[PDB]
Amino acid sequence: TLNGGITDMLTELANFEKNVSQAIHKYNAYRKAASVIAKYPHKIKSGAEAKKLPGVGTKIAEKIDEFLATGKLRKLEKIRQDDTSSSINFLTRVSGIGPSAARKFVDEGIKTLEDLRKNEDKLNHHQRIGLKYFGDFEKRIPREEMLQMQDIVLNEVKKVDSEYIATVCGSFRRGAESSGDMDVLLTHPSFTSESTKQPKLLHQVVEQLQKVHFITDTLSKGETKFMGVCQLPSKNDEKEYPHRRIDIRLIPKDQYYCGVLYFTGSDIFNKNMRAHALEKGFTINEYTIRPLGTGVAGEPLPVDSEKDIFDYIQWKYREPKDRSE
DNA sequence: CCGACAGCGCATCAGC
DNA sequence: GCTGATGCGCG
DNA sequence: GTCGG
Ligand SMILES: [Mg+2]
Ligand SMILES: [Mg+2]
Repeated sequence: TLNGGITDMLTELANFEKNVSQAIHKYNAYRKAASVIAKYPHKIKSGAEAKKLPGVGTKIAEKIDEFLATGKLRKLEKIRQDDTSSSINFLTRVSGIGPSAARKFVDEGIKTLEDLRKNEDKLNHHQRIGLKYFGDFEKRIPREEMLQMQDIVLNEVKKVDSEYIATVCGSFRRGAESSGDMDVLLTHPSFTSESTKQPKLLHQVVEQLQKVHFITDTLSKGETKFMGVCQLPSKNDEKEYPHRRIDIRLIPKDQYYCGVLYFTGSDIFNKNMRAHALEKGFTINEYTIRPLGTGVAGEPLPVDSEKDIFDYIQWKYREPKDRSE
């Protein structure tokens, strides 16, 4: 964090554009600049220096000059003073409340944590759970807790069917000392790109984790994606652990490597990599990498490892720990 | 200049 | 009921 | 907001 002040500024601007302006490309532009600067191994002395980096243009360079000179940004000072913008930004911190819902709520005079709490009947299911655990979902998860959680999930999955493979991805797989949530990539040989030889593959696993009181709430749930809440058990007389977000993704077994590449991230790494794929004439999703013809995706290319995907787009392989962008 | 910017699962809603 | 659009979320 | 062509 040699350039922590700058990257914080850019992230705050990114969030303003996403939550308030609803200008998603400006949001992505700011997050790309923040990311490229985050990994720059020198303490930035000027906007001109920063503009040399890809993703940092004239506008951001000027803001960097203002920040370096004064230690702040007037544009952000104003955004902070603005009540509507401040309220909208806050409400979007609740899982399930996006830019649209946030603005609608502020319109109806619902703009604080207290307001949400007394207008629970105006929230959908996801939003109600997000509100319920607002504080807990703010907290990071120490890797030590992530390991305990992995143990529980892997063992319980094995108890349902020894043929399941569960893999913890996200920041955890990238080696992070703390994670925002737990991401689990699930496979079973009965579910491939060719056929689904049995139903409820995800359900069975979700049910088992609920049975042992690990999964506590469900935000959303389909045939291949679960989004919910979980909690480590605590010992006698011990304060309870915070509730944690958990995502579970069931991926066709023969598409494991594209799946694990996707779920490992980071999000910015994925966007950079998929963008590069397009430049190289390929399209990548969590299932396949395909060639682009007219500009139409052709058939899935053969993939036997994460590295095969990197090879297709002519990138040297990067270990998970080097994908934290 | 200006087109493009990654890709997709689940929930909700409008329109039929 | 279904379809398509839109919101929100995941990396 | 930034970039490539
Ligand atoms: Mg995560
Ligand atoms: Mg997650």
